[PDB]
Amino acid sequence: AGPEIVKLKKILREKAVPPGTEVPLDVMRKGMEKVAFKAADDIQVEQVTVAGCAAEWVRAPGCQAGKAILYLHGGGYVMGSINTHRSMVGEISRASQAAALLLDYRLAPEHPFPAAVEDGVAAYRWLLDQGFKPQHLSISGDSAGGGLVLAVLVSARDQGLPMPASAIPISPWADMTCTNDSFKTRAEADPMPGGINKMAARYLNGADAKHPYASPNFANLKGLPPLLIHVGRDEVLLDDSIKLDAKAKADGVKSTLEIWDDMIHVWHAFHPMLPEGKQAIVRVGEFMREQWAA
Repeated sequence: AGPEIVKLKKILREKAVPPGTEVPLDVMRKGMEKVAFKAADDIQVEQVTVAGCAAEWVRAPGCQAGKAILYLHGGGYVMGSINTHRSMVGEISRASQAAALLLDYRLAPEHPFPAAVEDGVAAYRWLLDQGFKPQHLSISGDSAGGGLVLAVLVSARDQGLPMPASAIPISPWADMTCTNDSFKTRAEADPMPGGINKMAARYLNGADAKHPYASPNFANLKGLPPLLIHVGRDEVLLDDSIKLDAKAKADGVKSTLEIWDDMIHVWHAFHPMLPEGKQAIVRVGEFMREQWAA
């Protein structure tokens, strides 16, 4: 275990609010903004509006003409923003040599399920309409956002939309039931959750937690593009990625599950201090480029 992940796990354990104190949503949202990493000075950003949502084109240097990534941020379907993800998305854009469309999709509880999925699908549609070819496209996201990558793909497929060249969910939350064994077995190692149940409750607002667009681990994934699934060994969401990979394989989809030793939830986000975060970002990008060369 690198000295950085040890130092980071310690820092995160010190920061965390104790088991089952209830942090108000607006407090959680402000907290996340306030501690957001600043994107590198060479990331260029352009504000756009897409599907009635704020968005930024986020462009590292080296980006190729005609390529784009639809990026779906994490935050449990209740928090997160363009601002909280711009740093990490800039790096992914760097690694992939493609611009990213970073979407401020609708959040719960103000906009419950399925609003987020409507927004991702419509953004994908908007990309297609702008003239990006599906083979020049990828979709990626982290956490809630990683589940939403999959939900958008299934929904788009159902609506006759063509599939992109790849999708890359990062530590996806693909099952709203939160019944997976790893919530028990990986809980001590995972410094990043009745908290997550409140998030599901707020997003679902009474909807079936097994609805395929909420919980794509229960979805028919037949026809989906090649997948890279990144997940940390030390996270409560491990089984989400493992079962996602199973479902994908069974449904005929090319899937690559990478379980990173010692890593925590969306460890990519800590790329400034974590060499493994930088490495996993580079890997994300190489895979997008592999699939665009195919």
